[PDB]
Amino acid sequence: TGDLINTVRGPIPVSEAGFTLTHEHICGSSAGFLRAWPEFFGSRKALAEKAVRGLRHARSAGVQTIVDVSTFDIGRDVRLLAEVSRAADVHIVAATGLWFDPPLSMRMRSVEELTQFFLREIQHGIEDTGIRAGIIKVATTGKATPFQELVLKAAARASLATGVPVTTHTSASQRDGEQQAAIFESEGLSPSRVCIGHSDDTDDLSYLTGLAARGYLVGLDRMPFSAIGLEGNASALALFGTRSWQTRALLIKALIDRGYKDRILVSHDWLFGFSSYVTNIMDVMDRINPDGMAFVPLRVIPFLREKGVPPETLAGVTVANPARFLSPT
Amino acid sequence: TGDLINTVRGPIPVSEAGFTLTHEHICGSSAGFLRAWPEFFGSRKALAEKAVRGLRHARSAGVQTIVDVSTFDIGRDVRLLAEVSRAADVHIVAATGLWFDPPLSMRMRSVEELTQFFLREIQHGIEDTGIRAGIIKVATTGKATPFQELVLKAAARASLATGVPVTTHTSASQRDGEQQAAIFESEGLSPSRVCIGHSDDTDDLSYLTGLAARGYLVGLDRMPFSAIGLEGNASALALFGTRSWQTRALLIKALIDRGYKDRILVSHDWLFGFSSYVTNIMDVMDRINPDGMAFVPLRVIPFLREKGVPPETLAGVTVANPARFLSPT
Ligand SMILES: [Co+2]
Ligand SMILES: [Co+2]
Ligand SMILES: [Co+2]
Ligand SMILES: [Co+2]
Repeated sequence: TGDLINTVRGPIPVSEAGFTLTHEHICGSSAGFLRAWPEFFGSRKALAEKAVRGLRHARSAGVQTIVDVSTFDIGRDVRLLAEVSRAADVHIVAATGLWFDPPLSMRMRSVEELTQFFLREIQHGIEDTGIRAGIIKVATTGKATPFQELVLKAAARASLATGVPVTTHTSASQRDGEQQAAIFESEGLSPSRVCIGHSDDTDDLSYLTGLAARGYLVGLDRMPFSAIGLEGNASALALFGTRSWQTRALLIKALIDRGYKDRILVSHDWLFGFSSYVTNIMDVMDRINPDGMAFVPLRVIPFLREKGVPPETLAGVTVANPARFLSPT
Repeated sequence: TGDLINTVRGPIPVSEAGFTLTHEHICGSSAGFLRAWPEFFGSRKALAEKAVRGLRHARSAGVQTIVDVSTFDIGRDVRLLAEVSRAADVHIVAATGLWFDPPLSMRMRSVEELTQFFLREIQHGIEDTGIRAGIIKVATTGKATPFQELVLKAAARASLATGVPVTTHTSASQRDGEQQAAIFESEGLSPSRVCIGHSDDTDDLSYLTGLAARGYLVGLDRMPFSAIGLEGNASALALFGTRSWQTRALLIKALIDRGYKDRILVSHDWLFGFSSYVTNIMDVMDRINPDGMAFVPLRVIPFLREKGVPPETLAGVTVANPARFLSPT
């Protein structure tokens, strides 16, 4: 009791986070896009209603909290998050940071300037809303660009000043986590404040256990993503991969079997609208996974239980790990 | 009489546009940036007050209308435009289109989809404001990227459907106007609906008269830009160039002397905030040109008169040409 996390509806006790999905999105978009072209998603109203239905379904499956890791450049709309959070009765933690699509007004900034931006969103509020970010999202896609080095350093500095955790996008197959870890540590950030995400996009357990041994959280956060059965759809193939959800889920068991149960975070990287990729990618995704953000509790957790993972361990991963991670420290 | 142009304060008669600067900005930024980080500009209030002072000064010098060619990806804020337009009593024509910093949500779009977006902003309104664009801004920086080819085609289609003109950013030294012209003509767009901009960034009159002979408007729109005296400032050097304003202004006379007075549009490409480049570039610019958007009427027009250009010709360039260009056709 006593520790607090900021959500889009205000502060909540850490102990009320409960079953938490730590890498999710209401909408994958771009800054200003939902405002300028809402008809892309049918309408803003259609998008919100779809998100409320999806979050209610996740709620019914036992999900109490999601962390929406949409940054500024993912077109995070904190009013949308608040509306759908309220309607579905699911907590949503908003993010600051920058993903891999920053515009020039961000790309021209120094580490100091980026630190001030991230601190604004954490300490003051996002835009004019007073809604505070509870996490900092960063990204590389292979070796960090010079700008990305600054973003990661600014993320570490903002984390150190606020206790708010950092979570990352990687190209898992390129083992980005190792360089991200080196940059974060160069700023004196504790590995326990860091989740190396999209880590289930690889089966390289040497890479994954290397990180977990150093105290990093390992985000196995793309559980439902697979283009098996869709190999003729080139865009779906490129984004989803050819590994099954069971193959992804097996990595959760693999880490637990190797002593790293306390270092795992599990999620879907799901969304209810998606404008930053090919048109109608949302229809493809909805066909593959109509369960949306209930997929983890309905499919993954029972798979693991049937493979012999004890319920206390499963509770530790889905409840205790996100609580420790999100609790500002 | 009778013909109308849309401004941020609503429709105005074409004949009331008067002395018009056809390539200008209130603020050079990025989508969502002013909303998320207004302190970058001191505050939104500081930015608006600065813009009102600048536009009042341009007004006192005889400027009646500016065309703000800020697109979505330049972080156009149509409420800001309306506020400052109203306070300074200067008409402002807003833009649709895309510049050279589109986010992924735009970059993944087809020509058809981009056409619908541009048509929304022209025919329905920008965001939820009902403010309609009166011009379509596009950009290349050398040879068009595949995406830029789509943007230019979508611009032509939107122009053909609405009569609204198209205006371009070029890398003038690379003669981008020739390819832009070829793409526009491939869509059956009339050259009289097109301004090839930043054309005063080059002294290649073979290139410029080539375009003017085909019926294109030639935008000599960076009049005050020079890093002469600043050669030690690398960023200012790269963006401003080493040619004097008088050298730029001489191109207006050169085109008039070659029979092309009706094909010239003159502007500054000025702004009152600038986040898409190096920090404090606005301070450098304000030192070079404290006259801001009054520079053309105070310095350029008298220079031309003293070089023998008749007042009727100068009136034709600054009043009749923008009227014909902006009048939907
Ligand atoms: Co990602
Ligand atoms: Co994501
Ligand atoms: Co330009
Ligand atoms: Co411009």
